[PDB]
Amino acid sequence: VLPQALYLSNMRKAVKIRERTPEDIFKPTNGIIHHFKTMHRYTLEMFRTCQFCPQFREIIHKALIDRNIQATLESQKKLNWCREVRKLVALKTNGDGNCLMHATSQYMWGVQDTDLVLRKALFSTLKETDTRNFKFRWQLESLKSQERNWNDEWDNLIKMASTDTPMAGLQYNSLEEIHIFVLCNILRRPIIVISDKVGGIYLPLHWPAQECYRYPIVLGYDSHHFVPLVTLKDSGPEIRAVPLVNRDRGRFEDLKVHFLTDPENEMKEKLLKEYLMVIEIPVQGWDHGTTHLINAAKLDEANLPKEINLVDDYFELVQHEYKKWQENSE
Repeated sequence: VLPQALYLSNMRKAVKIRERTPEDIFKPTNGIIHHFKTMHRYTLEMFRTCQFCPQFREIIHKALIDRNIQATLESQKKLNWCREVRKLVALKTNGDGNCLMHATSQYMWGVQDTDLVLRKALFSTLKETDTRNFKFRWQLESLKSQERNWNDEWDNLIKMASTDTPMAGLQYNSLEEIHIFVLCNILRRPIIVISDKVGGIYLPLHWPAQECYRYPIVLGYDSHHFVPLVTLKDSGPEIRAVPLVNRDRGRFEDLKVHFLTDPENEMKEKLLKEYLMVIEIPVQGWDHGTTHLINAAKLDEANLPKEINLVDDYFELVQHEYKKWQENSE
C-alpha cells in the first residue's frame, strides 16, 4: 500500500533536497553566525486526509503521523486545544537523538536531515564562530532557574552538538534548549515548541527581525523526542496560527520565551510582536459563557515549490492507491 514516511515516496527527490540543502548555507568571513540563504523560508503543509473512507483515512495516519505524542499533547490540553485555529499534526520522526534536527528539517523541507547537515551546521557554527553571546544568555538563564562551574559545563554543550557518538543511550547526542536557540539563529527563523523543560518560544535574537522569516517552526516534544507539528491543508475557516499562551486551570499562562536578556524579558510582547507575526484571537474561556482575547502567531501557508515537494508526491501516490482500494476493497 502506502509508504511508511513522507520522503520515501520519491527518493530521487529526497536526494535533490538533501543536496540543495548545504549549498544554501552561507558561512560569513565577517565572523557572523552561519545561516541559511533561502531554504529557511520554506514551510511544509500536510494534505487533506478528511476526504476518504474512515477505514482508509485511518491507514494513512498509522503511516504518517505519530499518533502517540499526538494523543498525548492533545490529552494534556497542550496541543490542539484552541478551537478557533487550525489543527496541527505530529509527523513521525527518527528518535536517534538527532530528533531535534529531523523534526526541524521535516517542518521545512519534506525530508529529514538524515545527511546530518543541520546537526553539522549547529556544531560547525558552535565551534568556528563567536560563542560569546550564546554563553552569556546560557549563564543568565541557568541562573533564573537554580533556586559555580561555568565554562566547564558549557564546553560540555558544544561537545554534545557534535556528530560523534555518546560515551553512554543511543546513536547521537541528545540536544538541549540552547541548541534550539542557536538552531533558530542559524535558520533566522523562530521556533515555538509544545511540551509538558524546553517548551517555549525561541527567537533569532542575534539578527534584526527586519531580516528573518517571521513565521514559526512548530515542534512537539514528549519523552525526550522531537516532532514537527505541521498544519493541515484544511479548507477553513479556523485561522492558521499558534496560540502564544496555554490553558492552565482557567487562566492563560503565556509561553516561556527563552534565553532573553533581563531588559528583553521586560519588553517581550514587543519582541514577539516583531520577530513573529502576532494577532489577537477571541477564545471561549473562563467557562462562564464569557470570551477572552489571546495572542497567536500567524503560521505559514505551504510554499515548497514543485521541484522539491515530497508531499505532493506522497499524495498522488495516495490517490492512486485509493482508486485501486475503492474499486475493489472487497
